[PDB]
Amino acid sequence: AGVENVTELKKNFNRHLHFTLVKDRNVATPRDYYFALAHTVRDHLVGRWIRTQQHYYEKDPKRIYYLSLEFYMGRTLQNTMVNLALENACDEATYQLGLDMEELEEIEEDAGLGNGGLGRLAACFLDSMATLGLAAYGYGIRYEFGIFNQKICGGWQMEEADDWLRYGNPWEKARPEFTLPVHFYGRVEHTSQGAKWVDTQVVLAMPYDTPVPGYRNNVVNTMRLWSAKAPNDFNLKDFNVGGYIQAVLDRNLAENISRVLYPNDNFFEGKELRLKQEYFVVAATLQDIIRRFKSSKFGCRDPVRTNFDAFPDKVAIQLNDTHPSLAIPELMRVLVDLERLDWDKAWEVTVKTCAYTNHTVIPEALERWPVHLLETLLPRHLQIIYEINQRFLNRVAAAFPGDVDRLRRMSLVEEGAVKRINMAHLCIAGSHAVNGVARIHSEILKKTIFKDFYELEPHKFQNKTNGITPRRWLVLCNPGLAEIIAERIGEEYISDLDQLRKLLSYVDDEAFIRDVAKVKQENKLKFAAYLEREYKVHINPNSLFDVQVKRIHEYKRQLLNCLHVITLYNRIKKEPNKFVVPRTVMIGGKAAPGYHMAKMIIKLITAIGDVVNHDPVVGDRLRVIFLENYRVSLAEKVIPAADLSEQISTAGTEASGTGNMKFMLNGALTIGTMDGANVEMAEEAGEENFFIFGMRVEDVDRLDQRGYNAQEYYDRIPELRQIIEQLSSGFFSPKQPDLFKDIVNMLMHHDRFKVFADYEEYVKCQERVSALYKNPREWTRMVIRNIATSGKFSSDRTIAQYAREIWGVEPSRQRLPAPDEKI
Amino acid sequence: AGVENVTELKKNFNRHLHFTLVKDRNVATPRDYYFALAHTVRDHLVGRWIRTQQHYYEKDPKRIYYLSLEFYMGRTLQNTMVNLALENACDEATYQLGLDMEELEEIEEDAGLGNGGLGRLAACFLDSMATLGLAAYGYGIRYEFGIFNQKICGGWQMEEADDWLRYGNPWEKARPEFTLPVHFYGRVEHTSQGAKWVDTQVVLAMPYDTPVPGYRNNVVNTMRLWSAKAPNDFNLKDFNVGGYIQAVLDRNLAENISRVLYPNDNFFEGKELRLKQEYFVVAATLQDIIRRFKSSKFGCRDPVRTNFDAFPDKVAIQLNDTHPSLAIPELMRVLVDLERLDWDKAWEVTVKTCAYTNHTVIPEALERWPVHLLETLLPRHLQIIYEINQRFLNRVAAAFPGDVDRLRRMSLVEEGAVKRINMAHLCIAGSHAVNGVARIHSEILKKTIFKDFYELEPHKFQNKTNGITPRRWLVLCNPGLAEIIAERIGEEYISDLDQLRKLLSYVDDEAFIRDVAKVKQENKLKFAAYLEREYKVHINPNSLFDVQVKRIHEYKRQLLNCLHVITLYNRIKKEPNKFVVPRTVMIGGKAAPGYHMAKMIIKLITAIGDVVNHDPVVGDRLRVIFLENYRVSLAEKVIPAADLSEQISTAGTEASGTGNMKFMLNGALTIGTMDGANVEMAEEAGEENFFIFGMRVEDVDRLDQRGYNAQEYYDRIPELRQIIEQLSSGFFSPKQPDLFKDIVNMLMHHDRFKVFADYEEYVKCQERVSALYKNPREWTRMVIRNIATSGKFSSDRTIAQYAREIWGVEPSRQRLPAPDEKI
Ligand SMILES: *Cc1c(COP(=O)(O)O)cnc(C)c1O
Ligand SMILES: *Cc1c(COP(=O)(O)O)cnc(C)c1O
Repeated sequence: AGVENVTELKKNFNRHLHFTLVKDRNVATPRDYYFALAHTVRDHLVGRWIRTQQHYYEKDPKRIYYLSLEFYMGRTLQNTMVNLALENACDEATYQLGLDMEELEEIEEDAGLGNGGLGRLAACFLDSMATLGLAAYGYGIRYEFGIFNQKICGGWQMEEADDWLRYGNPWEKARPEFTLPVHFYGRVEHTSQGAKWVDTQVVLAMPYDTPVPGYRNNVVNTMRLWSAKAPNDFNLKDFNVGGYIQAVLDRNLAENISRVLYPNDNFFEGKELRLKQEYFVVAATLQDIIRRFKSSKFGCRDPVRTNFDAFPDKVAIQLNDTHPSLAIPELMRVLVDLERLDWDKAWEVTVKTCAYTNHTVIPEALERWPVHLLETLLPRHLQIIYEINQRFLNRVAAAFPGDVDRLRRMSLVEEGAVKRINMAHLCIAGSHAVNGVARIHSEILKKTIFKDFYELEPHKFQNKTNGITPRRWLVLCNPGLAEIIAERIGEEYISDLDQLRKLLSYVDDEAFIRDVAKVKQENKLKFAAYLEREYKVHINPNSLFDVQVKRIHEYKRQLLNCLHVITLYNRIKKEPNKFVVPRTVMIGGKAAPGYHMAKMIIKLITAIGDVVNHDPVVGDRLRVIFLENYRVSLAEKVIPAADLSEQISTAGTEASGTGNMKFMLNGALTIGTMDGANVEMAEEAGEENFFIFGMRVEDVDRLDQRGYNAQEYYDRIPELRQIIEQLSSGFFSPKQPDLFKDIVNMLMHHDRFKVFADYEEYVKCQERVSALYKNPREWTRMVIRNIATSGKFSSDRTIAQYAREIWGVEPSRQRLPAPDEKI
Repeated sequence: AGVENVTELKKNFNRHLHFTLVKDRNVATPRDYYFALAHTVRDHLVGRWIRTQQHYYEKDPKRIYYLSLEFYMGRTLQNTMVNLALENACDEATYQLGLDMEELEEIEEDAGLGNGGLGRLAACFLDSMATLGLAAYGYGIRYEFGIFNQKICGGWQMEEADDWLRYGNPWEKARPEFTLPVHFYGRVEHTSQGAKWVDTQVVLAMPYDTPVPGYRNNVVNTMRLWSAKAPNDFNLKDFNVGGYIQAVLDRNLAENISRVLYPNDNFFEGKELRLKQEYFVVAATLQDIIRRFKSSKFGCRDPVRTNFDAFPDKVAIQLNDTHPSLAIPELMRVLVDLERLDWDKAWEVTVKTCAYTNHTVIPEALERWPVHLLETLLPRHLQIIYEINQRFLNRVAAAFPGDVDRLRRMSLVEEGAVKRINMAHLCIAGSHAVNGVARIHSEILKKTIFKDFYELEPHKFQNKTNGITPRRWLVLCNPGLAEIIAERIGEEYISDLDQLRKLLSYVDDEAFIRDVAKVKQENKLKFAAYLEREYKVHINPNSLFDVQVKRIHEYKRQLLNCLHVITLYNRIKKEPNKFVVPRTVMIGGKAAPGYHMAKMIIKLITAIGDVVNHDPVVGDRLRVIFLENYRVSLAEKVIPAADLSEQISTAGTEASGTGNMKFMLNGALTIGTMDGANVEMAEEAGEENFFIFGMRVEDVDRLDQRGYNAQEYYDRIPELRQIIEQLSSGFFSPKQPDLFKDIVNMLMHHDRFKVFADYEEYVKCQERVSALYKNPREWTRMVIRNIATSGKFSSDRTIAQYAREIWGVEPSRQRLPAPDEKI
């Protein structure tokens, strides 16, 4: 609240219902009400957005361009209000108008533009870059369809189109006026001055901008996402008859480029359509960059010629994964072919400008494009690429004289009866810095897959542990919590998570301990109920909520959790009159369509729940639930409500993880392996304050050396063995005896993740979990140790690191002056 | 002007530049300026729009639904201001802000949703229906692409996509909340209660509303145009795998329905796509209608059951041409199949509700659908249709006992080795009224093509001469003129064109005569200049501007005009030192892609200009110009600037014409045949006050009886004969001797329009034109007689007639009370 402001907001809300929506109070739906509030908050954002940009114009700082094919933003309304601090007023304002804001918020559809970790990261970054006063821009694609809505039918995932712009998107701003052409196909003509790319087919890239407000600093940066539009004539040009009408219809072909996001996480699919997406983002983006460089305070900058030598002094391009790797030869192409810079000079520039982040070591996720694909779609780019390789291999050669295998190993070109380009090698070669996202990940990169690279240029490899935004991930989703903490230490911690440590002072503090546990129960009650309203639940609120939410994958080992769960059901069924800690096990996440195994997995979960939830001997005791359509908005409701976070990837598979960090801040204890960021988390909180288990990296490696035999486990562990037979015999699929005989085969003959090898220790560590939960006060003190020690995981420390060690910029906590415009 | 209002407008303009466009005065383009003004005017329109609708709700009048596949609206900004009377203020407001409004207006793209006459008519209607206080709604399709932009290249028409929504459309309002399903394909199952339409494929119809403000009466009606959207699941449903991604892409198929307008004028093309368009408009529309009937003050209307007997008392559906003819069986379908009404009862209803307007007698324009097309796409509709026929032919049978040919002649089903449905017969059978658009047209309908029908039910046939809106067509495009007239008789004539007659008093009135001729010259100067700016002109302002603007067609006889023009060039070239009235002959209009002849024609015009404009012996004297991309906005600039309107269709081909009427009001003298509305125009103004010529209907018929032989003309007229040889010999196509040997063939062996048969009289009447022009004062007095006598041609008289003799409603001149909302 605060009366004038409240007077204002009520006024504007009324103005947009009428004017903007063209609706009357006798006809508006909560949906209209939603949109009316959105447009009121949005106004509060314009002057600042305009000012920020104006500011960068004449202030001309180095700019950071964050290129990503994914921006997994979720809802924007709550988050803009938090950031603008309008939350209470909006609340009052809507109270008096009589509306239930929280009810309005649920009407907002998520902006589901990514698949999971990589895209959520990009979204946290932007908020961190904005909160830190950097002149940064996120560039992506405006997909008409984000990641699909996941439906569960008869136990199976059914995918339906995420029609996110149906009702409109109040936060973006079409910028048809800044549409630029993108070229595809054609042929090259090396002639006189040099090479020309001709008889190409053109697609227009049209930008849409979305504001990204920093935490109460009067800063609003931009997220520019391109939309594909077909040119107006070929699409009726050429000698080009064949139907006037059909030619008009044929525009689809072309606009198809930004139609939908490829729904694969940590999986590479060599489809032309994806490659066009990657080229399109990059080509349009680079023009914008160049445009901005040349027109800026250089706007004048008369005579070198037009200088690029200063390029790296004013621009940084960050490659989120190899997705946008084409930015490398695209920058060379332009500099060279269009700007007429000598290779040497341009390469230098490129290097100093580009930086690449690796997100995984899984071989199947790596991008290796068939050259036949490139040759065709981007002939000039393959030429450039061959060129880089040459020059690149001439450098190794010199360094490791005679080392003939190394040459073959580091080549960007994989000759092999399907000659491919390794996108990762192109990226290291063309960038001044390469970082892993977790120190362990970073260490393994340099010890293995990129060993050769490191040896050639140690100086290029860095580490930048990932983070999460305390705004969305604490303040927005768990206000009870932020509150109880604020009471104690106040608020400077929302933009300085580190101060959470002063929290160690209340571990032994009883009013504290009761608050912490109390907010935790409330969250729980709010989740249980939501469960019911929105579906059919009847979940046990005074049960340990054990949640595993992330994309479904073999490496994630939702299966091991599945094993845990049947064991539990099995012990119970064996000695049912015995008291055990009640638990509500929740698992959710999406599987890419066609990742047969991921689909099999979900079904298996549903299968267990079908059995477990209908056993009268089980009672209150065990509940298994598959959480349908997990995405940003769902994560905001379930995370704050959980007690135990399952982060159990086979050590060395999960590069960092971030769901990781979200649970730590909302007070859940973590059960996990020493993989990714869990290593650092445990590190910061103390190993006694985490439920660690299983093999470490060296362990895995030592087993692989031996050769892994699941038969041995099966053979040596009765419990495990019985689960098998039950999976195998139709225990969980009556109708269809052999339904899961597939997971069995895999578990038994080809489990690349050695599920069985960490089973015994996992079940054992889980008992320890249960033991601690029976002692409330003790479970809460530990949790306190987790919350207290989470500040290192804010995306603000992360961004501060990138800024300083790669971008060469300085974050500011400084507030843009910026109210507005009156006269 | 008017100071407070001006203060307001300036304020709001400023508000939207900032807030709505998110632009600053250091960055806005005239385009932004345009959009900022549009959004300010639009606000002035909402309360009235909301109020109007609210008013109809509780006032519950009979509603009129005008169904059309075309709504050729043009620009909306000027027209909303005229209607809201904000024109001066906006002018001031923009003055002081320093902008040149007129310059801003040119930025608005036309809403090119129709092809010519039929669609422009629908647009005039809405304005008339609104000005007359009727509770009327226009229903159509929101095409993403209207009629194509016409480019002329090397003398030929090149068509490019009319990408009208590129930059957005400020006047519409998406209504995603009122999307309804439309069904296609399926099969029928006759069972128990009756027939069911199953296993159909569904497309969603999403409405977009546009306000239609009446002339200063505080009334704003709605234009609702549907957009095709694909359902969210099949488009990923069924067992329906085959690519998750490809399934997503496949949504195009479906949204393809509203992608573009078919660019044929007075031409029927039996393409499935068009039929889907026709079904889609109708199905979505009917639901809205039914919805409105049942929910309205019947909202209560408890027990008959739900009564339809009152249906015709609350609804009128007007079929613009047979395009929407499916409304007939669609209404039966619902009433019958869904509402479970006995056929008899429903038929009765249908009849009393539907009315159909015929727009042409040309056989090639008539819709005759292959039943194989229907059987498939709309199986239940073909069943219904067969049913109507039966019952229908059982009525003739009874009436004309034994008359076996009549039966065959009136059948809705044309058996004939491609069995087709005659859309026109279905329409007469199912409607209580059928009207022609010109009394002559109306008389010929009943004398010929529908002779049988008339004989069966004389009472169904009417006449409703077309009209034009004096708002767009006088006030908006020729303010000088409206002014000079206003000075004399004031303004009640904008909504009572009839008062234009009091104008007879100044014929012999010299200050009048000078005004009239003066505004005419100004208009001329403004056109000539526009010519130059926008292109390359150098047109003779003190020349008789002879214009023929309409769609290119054989029946229109742009060729005869072409003949006129070469003759002139020929006489000149023969006795060049002889004085003649200088003339600038302008011809423009679009040809449907693939109407080879129409394309040939344009080229021929360009061809003549290539020759004529570069003959030094011609000089100032003759100028031939092809006006590229003629459409609503162009008509508004050229009509007011013309001196002679060419309305020269072979008598009996042009049903009415309306370009007809536009020229009469902007003071042009008319050269024409006694065809369509020219008959009535000449009638009202006096035959001595028109340049009439050629054969009348009876004449044509008498020649056809003889058998038409162009050789006879060629043989008997030297002038004509020489033109031939020149066309034939390469006179106008050096490079390509035989280019036009095609038009020649046609002219000579197969001219269905008997161009040659009206050549002599045409050239003769033209001399008379020239004679009068040499006497300014006399040309102006005549013109005065034309303007004075034009009131009958306002769309207001037209709409008043429809209202009273078909809709059974009463127009009102009564002003909605309606300012707004304060507190
Ligand atoms: C944070 C987040 C992720 C990443 O979770 P991990 O457990 O690191 O894989 C995936 N999806 C959503 C919706 C998220 O919020
Ligand atoms: C009025 C009008 C027409 C109809 O002109 P006719 O001469 O009756 O065929 C066609 N096109 C446009 C743009 C119009 O304004």
